[PDB]
Amino acid sequence: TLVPDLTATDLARHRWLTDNSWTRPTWTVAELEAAKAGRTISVVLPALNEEETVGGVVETIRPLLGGLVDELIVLDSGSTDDTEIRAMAAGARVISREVALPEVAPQPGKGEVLWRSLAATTGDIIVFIDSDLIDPDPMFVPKLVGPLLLSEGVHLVKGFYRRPGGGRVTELVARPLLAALRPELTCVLQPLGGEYAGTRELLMSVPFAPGYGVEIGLLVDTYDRLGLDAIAQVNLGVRAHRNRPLTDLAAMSRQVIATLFSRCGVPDSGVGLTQFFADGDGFSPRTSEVSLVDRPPMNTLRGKLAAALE
Amino acid sequence: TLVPDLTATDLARHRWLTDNSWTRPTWTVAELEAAKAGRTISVVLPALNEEETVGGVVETIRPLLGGLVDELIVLDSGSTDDTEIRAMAAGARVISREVALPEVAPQPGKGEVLWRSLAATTGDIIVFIDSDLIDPDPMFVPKLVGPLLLSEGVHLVKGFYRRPGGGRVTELVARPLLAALRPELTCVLQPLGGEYAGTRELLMSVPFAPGYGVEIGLLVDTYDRLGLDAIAQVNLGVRAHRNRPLTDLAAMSRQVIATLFSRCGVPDSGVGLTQFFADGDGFSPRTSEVSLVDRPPMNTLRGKLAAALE
Ligand SMILES: O=c1ccn([C@@H]2O[C@H](COP(=O)(O)OP(=O)(O)O[C@H]3O[C@H](CO)[C@@H](O)[C@H](O)[C@H]3O)[C@@H](O)[C@H]2O)c(=O)[nH]1
Ligand SMILES: O=c1ccn([C@@H]2O[C@H](COP(=O)(O)OP(=O)(O)O[C@H]3O[C@H](CO)[C@@H](O)[C@H](O)[C@H]3O)[C@@H](O)[C@H]2O)c(=O)[nH]1
Ligand SMILES: [Cl-]
Ligand SMILES: [Cl-]
Ligand SMILES: [Cl-]
Ligand SMILES: [Cl-]
Ligand SMILES: [Cl-]
Ligand SMILES: [Cl-]
Ligand SMILES: [Mg+2]
Ligand SMILES: [Mg+2]
Repeated sequence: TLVPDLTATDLARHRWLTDNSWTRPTWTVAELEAAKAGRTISVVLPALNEEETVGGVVETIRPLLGGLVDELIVLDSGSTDDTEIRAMAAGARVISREVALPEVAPQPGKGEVLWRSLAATTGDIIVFIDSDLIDPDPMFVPKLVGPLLLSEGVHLVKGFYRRPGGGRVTELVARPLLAALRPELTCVLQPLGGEYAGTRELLMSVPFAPGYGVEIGLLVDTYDRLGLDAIAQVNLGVRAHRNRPLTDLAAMSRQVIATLFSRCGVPDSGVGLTQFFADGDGFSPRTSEVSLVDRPPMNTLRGKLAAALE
Repeated sequence: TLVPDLTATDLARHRWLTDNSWTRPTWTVAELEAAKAGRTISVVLPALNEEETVGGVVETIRPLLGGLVDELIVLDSGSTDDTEIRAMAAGARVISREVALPEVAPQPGKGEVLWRSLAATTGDIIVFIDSDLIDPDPMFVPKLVGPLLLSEGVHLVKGFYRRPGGGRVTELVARPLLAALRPELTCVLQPLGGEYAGTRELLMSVPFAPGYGVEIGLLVDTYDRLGLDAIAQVNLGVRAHRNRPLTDLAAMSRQVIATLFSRCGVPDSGVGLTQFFADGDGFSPRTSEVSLVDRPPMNTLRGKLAAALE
């Protein structure tokens, strides 16, 4: 809706950029573990055919297990390569989508994986880390849980990277649409980032958007329910953006739009994106589908599950 | 709104892709001029500081003047370089925004220029060609007016280019948002293209979006008023996309979104886009503004102007 009271200049100097944004986090693992105060921490790595990188990501996190980190799980998304055994050989516990929630048949896409991981974990804090990262840094998890353990009233922490400019979908799609529909959320540098942490109570009580909608849906639902102050962001360091083909990004953009529209009361047509390429006197069409149906809050399945929710 | 009856596969094979889309136009200038049937044609080149290219674009069109083309105008957008004299030396008539409509003070942006050119031209058909093109082809104008002169019921023709993949704002922003909000318009390959033609009656009767919103606003207003059949597209040939910085494209995307939202009943916040860059412990913010106010249909000023509307 129309917000004539707010300007981009206002947003450029928002107090949130000072109080809830850490460009140089200096927390130590020891003071984070001392601040757990009985809360447990689960780290979840979604993985669809990431045999080349999953072990490297796991090993950056494995030394924390039994100290800061209580559970280290790779949620296997139906991989056909060697993802599972390499994750196990690197020290992670691996759980398939079926084992995570056997009563419900798996759907494709990343949101399904993160949603199912709620039923597979027990931590009061859940940290999500992508398993395709080529150069993961071992301070990812400590930085992501810092604001949850050492600030007040934070329930969602987004990890951003400094650019040595950035992601095309982030800068052209997600952030301009957030300026139009949820302008305070443009304070978040990288709303589509895959490295973030949330408290279980929050995550059990929001729907999970399907496919690549999941990050932006969680950000907007958190903002709508709890306000900007409940969100924080932390600099995870320098990561160069790797190249993805424009055609993949366009299908992903379509789903980001559908998920944002469904959270913001915008009636999305539900129609997938067609992409055309030259042929002769006609085109070579390429289509993708979009989903407008969330997985409901995991709390709604409570008491119906053979493995009980924590 | 929700369109469960339409699918991307339906759109990939839409009859419109056959009847209103020309990948190999073979009209001759002679048969186009014979089909004018008393209609006149005005060619308008908006130009803001294009001294290096404007003359080259004009010269590709100048041989048509007095035959197919009745008026060849560069609408000078407040240039401070040598745009005006180079356009004149290349054979164009040059009209400033002030001279085009002296009763109204100029606003910045491309939409203002195209809107004012309606008052400066007399043609029954108006062709818009960007003045920054490095390699303009002399068949642009003939191809753009072909469907207007030789088809039935066409009022807007969009020129597209084959890629020797494409524009980032087009593929990630405009076309996925059109899939969500006006899915039939995803049949248009390049909705943000600057080379297009329209009939005067249509163009005098729609508002003109400001800045870079103007192309997408004209496309959606034409579709809403007249249907997909009233729109056509023609292959202008091979043009490689030149590189523009991501930060420019993000501000442009924000305005494309605001204009699309204003045509589709989506309440846009009106808040401009902030972009952040690393500094030290803080950021270097960069802001841009967005406009939600159109210029009204030029027909509404009819009879109030010292130079009468055609
Ligand atoms: O069905 C799926 C798809 C992906 N993944 C995993 O999820 C991660 C991210 O998937 P990827 O295709 O690499 O996403 P990106 O292209 O990097 O997309 C960016 O933007 C998306 C939209 O917010 C986020 O979900 C991503 O984490 C973020 O990196 C990887 O570990 C994948 O193996 C699954 O487990 N299952
Ligand atoms: O205030 C302005 C801005 C631009 N122009 C002229 O308009 C043309 C296009 O401007 P440019 O900044 O080069 O646009 P693009 O980055 O190429 O934007 C693409 O996408 C836009 C959104 O639809 C279209 O308006 C453009 O024509 C299209 O080329 C050029 O001849 C400019 O000189 C003006 O006359 N006045
Ligand atoms: Cl390995
Ligand atoms: Cl599946
Ligand atoms: Cl991105
Ligand atoms: Cl010159
Ligand atoms: Cl101006
Ligand atoms: Cl583009
Ligand atoms: Mg990735
Ligand atoms: Mg240009």
